[PDB]
Amino acid sequence: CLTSCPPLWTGFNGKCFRLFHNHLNFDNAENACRQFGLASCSGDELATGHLASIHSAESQAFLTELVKTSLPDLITGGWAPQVYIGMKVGSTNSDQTWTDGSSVDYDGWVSGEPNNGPNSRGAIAAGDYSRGFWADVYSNNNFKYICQLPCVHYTLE
Amino acid sequence: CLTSCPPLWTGFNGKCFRLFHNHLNFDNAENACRQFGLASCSGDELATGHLASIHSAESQAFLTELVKTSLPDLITGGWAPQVYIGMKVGSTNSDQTWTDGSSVDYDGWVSGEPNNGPNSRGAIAAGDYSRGFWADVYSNNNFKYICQLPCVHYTLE
Amino acid sequence: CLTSCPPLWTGFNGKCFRLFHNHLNFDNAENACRQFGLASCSGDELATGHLASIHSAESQAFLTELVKTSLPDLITGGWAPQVYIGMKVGSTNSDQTWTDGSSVDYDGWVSGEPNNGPNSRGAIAAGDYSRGFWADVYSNNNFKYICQLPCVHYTLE
Amino acid sequence: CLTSCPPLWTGFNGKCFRLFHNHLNFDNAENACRQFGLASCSGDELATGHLASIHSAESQAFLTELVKTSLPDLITGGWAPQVYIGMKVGSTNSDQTWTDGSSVDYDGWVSGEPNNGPNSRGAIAAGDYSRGFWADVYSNNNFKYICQLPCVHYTLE
Ligand SMILES: OC[C@H]1O[C@H](OC[C@H]2O[C@H](O[C@]3(CO)O[C@H](CO)[C@@H](O)[C@@H]3O)[C@H](O)[C@@H](O)[C@@H]2O)[C@H](O)[C@@H](O)[C@H]1O
Ligand SMILES: OC[C@H]1O[C@H](OC[C@H]2O[C@H](O[C@]3(CO)O[C@H](CO)[C@@H](O)[C@@H]3O)[C@H](O)[C@@H](O)[C@@H]2O)[C@H](O)[C@@H](O)[C@H]1O
Ligand SMILES: OC[C@H]1O[C@H](OC[C@H]2O[C@H](O[C@]3(CO)O[C@H](CO)[C@@H](O)[C@@H]3O)[C@H](O)[C@@H](O)[C@@H]2O)[C@H](O)[C@@H](O)[C@H]1O
Ligand SMILES: OC[C@H]1O[C@H](OC[C@H]2O[C@H](O[C@]3(CO)O[C@H](CO)[C@@H](O)[C@@H]3O)[C@H](O)[C@@H](O)[C@@H]2O)[C@H](O)[C@@H](O)[C@H]1O
Ligand SMILES: [Ca+2]
Ligand SMILES: [Ca+2]
Ligand SMILES: [Ca+2]
Ligand SMILES: [Ca+2]
Repeated sequence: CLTSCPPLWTGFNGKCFRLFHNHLNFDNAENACRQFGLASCSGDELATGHLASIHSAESQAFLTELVKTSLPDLITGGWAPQVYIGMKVGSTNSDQTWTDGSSVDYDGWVSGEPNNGPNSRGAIAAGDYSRGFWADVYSNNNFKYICQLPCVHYTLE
Repeated sequence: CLTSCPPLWTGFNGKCFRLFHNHLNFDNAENACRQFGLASCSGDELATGHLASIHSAESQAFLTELVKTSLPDLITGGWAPQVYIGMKVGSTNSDQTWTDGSSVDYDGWVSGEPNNGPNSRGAIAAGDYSRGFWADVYSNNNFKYICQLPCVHYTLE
Repeated sequence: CLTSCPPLWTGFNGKCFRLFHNHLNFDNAENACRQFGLASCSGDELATGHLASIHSAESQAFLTELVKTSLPDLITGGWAPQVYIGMKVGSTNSDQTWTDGSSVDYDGWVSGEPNNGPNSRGAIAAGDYSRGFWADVYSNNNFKYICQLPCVHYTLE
Repeated sequence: CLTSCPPLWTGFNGKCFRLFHNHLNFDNAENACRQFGLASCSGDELATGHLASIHSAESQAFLTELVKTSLPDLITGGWAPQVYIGMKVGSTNSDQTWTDGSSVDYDGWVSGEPNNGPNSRGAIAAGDYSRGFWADVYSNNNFKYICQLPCVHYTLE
């Protein structure tokens, strides 16, 4: 297998991703990703896209390479460019969730992050300070963002 | 491109199919297909498999070929072998529905079928008389059957 | 990602397979598989299909299931049904090769096989004695056979 | 069907493409694309990648959208950004060939191009003057470029 994706999207480990270049706040970035859907052929919407979730060191490496190869002239000595992913930090730092409802089973935070709770949002920080690992930021920041299409698999049980 | 399907399944036009050799009546054959599903990577079940629906002359020819190449020693000069698909003929012959909820936009019936309603069921009749086109049959008949995995596609607004 | 295969073929671990029902001798079965191929889009033939090779316990298990689920009424308490794969046993039992030129890195022989050398041929023996593991047979025997399409991968170096 | 491509590549019409951001002359860009190839699982080399060829108005539209959505801050009111594709204009303007040896069955030239031959090279000119349609240029100019993996398909005759 290679992952199969639609035009302009790119696949890694069974999921399809796309970096978007318009700058949106967190809630508007998530809603932008929700415009992509998965429908049954008889016409029922089953699922939406979401800001990307990340579940392994390899996935983190892939998304970092996606950002850095896509934005090479924007890479700074700082955190920038920061690109939203689907991470929400709630009332305490243990309250981490992904917008797609998947488990937080991978920790990609830059040392000292998250540090802007309660209710902050995660971003891949692809600048040289952070090398793609995540920063938390306030949700009103307007950033580029990565969407994932609905992640689904057949159950052959 | 080509259609991606799990091992033992086979693809045509974005859908995955498998011919099962146990003989079941219509409702039980549909129940057997429903054992296959589609789930989000989150773990939420999203959709269920079904007896195959058929929407074009190309799809009809593909399934006819699947049946005849899988059951070459059973091909008779009549209707047999008959293999269930997801077609339900109700109270009158115009009351045709697929178990997957898809439209009845393709007519694959042998001339003179359906003729065994009410509440008869569709089968690919792969014998030389019918050449794969459909017979309706009594629903208590136990036949081999074709399942499809949940048919889904991305909606890219 | 699943494996992508043409209609009527089925995929496992990046390779596409198909069980054929016509009974052929070994050389004719291999020739039948060589009728399928891989070409460039501008029309240069690059590779040919072959009788299946098998490189792991999981691939062995898959092909056994392919046979047993396709030929359920033919399963005996002995060796039958026997289905050709691309294995050639030469002048001694250690001279094992696959028709596709791939390495013999997996040993799927039934205990006591090969024992019909020299120049015998391997077959999945799906009857209950052998449980899909391989028997060697004489090449003049006419059996069902499994083909693989050309196995290819991108080289991203 | 969707197109299956390696990570960081993206598919259209059964072909896999990637925009590279380093600026190379035509020969060096073509050589960079030739680093990517196709091999048999056995390890035999089968094919070599190339700068992209273009065979329809839809393919032209897709590649233009890939460039424009990838380089939005670079789009000028002129021809820039120009991005190499595999088009060679030879001794006369009618002598057009693709580096991958495919047919020149589609004409994407901006009105008045080609005009800098002999032995000029084609580029998608994604600036607003030209809207993605092609300019010919001196082959020593250093531009971004689009690669395409070897285009192959199964032959099931
Ligand atoms: O969202 C990215 C980032 O925003 C805030 O930090 C900005 C700040 O970071 C760096 O300053 C230092 C250098 O060691 O890093 C930490 C930041 O936490 C500071 O204590 C320290 O001075 C850069 O050098 C500065 O240019 C930049 O202004 C926020 O504090 C971070 O948590 C993170 O969210
Ligand atoms: O489910 C199979 C088939 O069963 C019944 O027809 C069986 C009948 O079919 C053929 O007879 C003719 C053609 O000579 O076909 C129509 C079928 O209705 C008959 O009126 C006509 O005599 C075979 O030639 C016969 O041997 C066989 O007994 C049922 O009536 C069909 O609708 C269909 O469901
Ligand atoms: O290709 C299948 C198989 O063919 C030969 O064995 C077939 C043979 O097996 C059984 O005979 C016995 C029963 O005890 O099993 C061994 C198998 O080696 C024989 O020595 C013994 O007589 C069946 O009872 C027979 O009807 C059948 O003819 C071949 O010998 C095997 O290596 C294997 O290739
Ligand atoms: O490779 C890009 C482009 O380079 C040269 O044209 C650049 C030139 O284009 C436009 O000039 C006009 C406007 O009508 O277009 C033709 C292009 O040949 C010129 O004769 C004419 O002045 C822009 O307005 C200019 O700013 C820009 O300098 C080359 O001539 C083109 O063939 C094409 O290769
Ligand atoms: Ca922070
Ligand atoms: Ca009938
Ligand atoms: Ca033997
Ligand atoms: Ca020019």
